[PDB]
Amino acid sequence: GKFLCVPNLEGRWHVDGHTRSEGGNTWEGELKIVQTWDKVRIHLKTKASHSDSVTASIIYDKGIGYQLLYNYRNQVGFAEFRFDADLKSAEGHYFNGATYGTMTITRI
Amino acid sequence: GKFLCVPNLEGRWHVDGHTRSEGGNTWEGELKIVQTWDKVRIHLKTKASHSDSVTASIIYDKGIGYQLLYNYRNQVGFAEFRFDADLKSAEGHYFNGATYGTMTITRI
Repeated sequence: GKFLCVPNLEGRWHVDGHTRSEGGNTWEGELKIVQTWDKVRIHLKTKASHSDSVTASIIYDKGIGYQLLYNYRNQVGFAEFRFDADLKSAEGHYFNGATYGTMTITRI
Repeated sequence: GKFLCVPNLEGRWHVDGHTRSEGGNTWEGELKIVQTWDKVRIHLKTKASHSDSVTASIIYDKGIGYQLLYNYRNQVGFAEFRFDADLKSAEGHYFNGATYGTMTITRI
């Protein structure tokens, strides 16, 4: 490519979560993304636990937008986010092997 | 910024050089730029010497284009390049403290 380019995902994000697996409920949390070029670290804080990402990848899809894929360790799951074009929000889901659910994040 | 972006300067470049200090002459060489995001290493090979960069910085100026500034050690000088918009060539100069001159590079 002519330019080496990554979306700027750094900062704090509010999390609206919904556990979709049985007995699951709505929840809230706060995401902290720390980024050095294409290397991203994701910390999620809820009332009930913390998690930090283990490995994360930023990917691009034409017509869809940028996506962040990562595994994480709860106090080992998988999560992914698809960012809107303005990088101010994202919709995502997670799977912890069995719990799974969705998340909406809004940049703070 | 919304995007973390650096010009892709990686590859081999042909060097047309001109020493402008007294008794200076035309010369030729080959440049190798190795790049990890905004960290750049520049190796110049001529018939008479090698040099490797010590510290290098990519900078952007609106209306001028991207520039590469670095110091280097000959077998300690300063050099800078202003790339054309398509990143296929650049014009530059160097100062070794006293020799100084110009360089044109074309991407291979």
